[PDB]
Amino acid sequence: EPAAAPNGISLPAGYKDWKMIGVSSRIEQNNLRAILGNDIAVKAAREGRTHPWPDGAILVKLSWKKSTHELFPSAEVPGDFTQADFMVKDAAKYASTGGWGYARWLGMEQKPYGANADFAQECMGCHSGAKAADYVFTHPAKLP
Amino acid sequence: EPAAAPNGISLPAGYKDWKMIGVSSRIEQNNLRAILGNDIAVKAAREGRTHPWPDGAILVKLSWKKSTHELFPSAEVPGDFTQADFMVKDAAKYASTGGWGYARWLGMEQKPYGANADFAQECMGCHSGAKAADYVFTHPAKLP
Ligand code: HEC
Ligand code: HEC
Repeated sequence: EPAAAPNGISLPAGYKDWKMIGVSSRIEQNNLRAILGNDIAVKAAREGRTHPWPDGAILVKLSWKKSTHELFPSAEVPGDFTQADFMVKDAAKYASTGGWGYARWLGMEQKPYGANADFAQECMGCHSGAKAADYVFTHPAKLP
Repeated sequence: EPAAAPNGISLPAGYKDWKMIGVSSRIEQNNLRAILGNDIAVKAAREGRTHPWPDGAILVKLSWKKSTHELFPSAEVPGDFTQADFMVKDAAKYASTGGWGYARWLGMEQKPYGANADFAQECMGCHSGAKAADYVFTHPAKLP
């Protein structure tokens, strides 16, 4: 498997098979993103158990560069895979970063992100803004 | 159970638990979309067996109106759920519409779309542009 993140978090195996929580696009990143979760995170998302999210929930955000469909040029679609971002809920273990273990792996090569074991402070620079929602921006997409 | 589509196709049960094939955004629709598939479709997508897609593959496209995150205005995120669009592969049964059974259900109330049993001719009006790719536009997103 890929190397662990600098804070010791291992890449969750088989995350590409996880169920969908939502999707997004960031104007400044020129990307498309999928937000998936493990079974605990998906149950929590669906039942609104996000105040706080329960221990063991793992969220993944997958990002691709925007590209356009040759046969349909107004369709913005995934190009190159850029990264997999994770948040692992463990209120006690990760109390210093809002109860979440942050980790990122870059590209198809799955290179662990971060200069040192303190790298998650970057993530917290933005995710602190979402403190009222237990540090999670994503609102689970509505489905029947 | 939601009413069947005008061509007799029943709403696939449990589609929200299906694995991710990709995501998209249509500039003219002001939306965000997820593309999921049943496990027949997902295996085909991952192995590149999409010439043609195997019988029994079901693709679903879920659409939400774009909305912006209150805490991060440049993050385009799902608002209202607009529709679930399906293609069910059955080369023999749906030979008249490219080997796919098309069907759409609207909104959280899951109202079947289509004026009459011939509604899928609309879908074909665009999807015929993709005939050389077995009537499917989506290129499965790349993941490691
Ligand atoms: C999305 C994210 C997710 C999904 C959970 C969530 O909080 O919605 C993960 C697992 C993750 N990020 Fe964070 N991120 C930001 C925003 C606004 C969103 C929601 C909109 C969207 O889908 O794009 C996020 C913002 C930021 C940010 C501000 C510039 C930074 C610096 C980060 N994110 C950093 C990180 C991480 C540090 C390595 C990390 C593991 C993240 N994000 C995980
Ligand atoms: C996406 C779609 C999917 C996913 C499979 C695929 O072909 O990619 C389904 C199940 C579906 N649609 Fe079709 N559709 C169009 C385009 C360009 C894309 C790819 C880009 C994206 O993700 O947005 C599609 C185009 C059109 C179109 C041209 C204006 C029409 C009229 C339709 N689509 C119509 C239908 C349906 C008729 C009711 C139907 C069941 C569809 N699409 C299913």
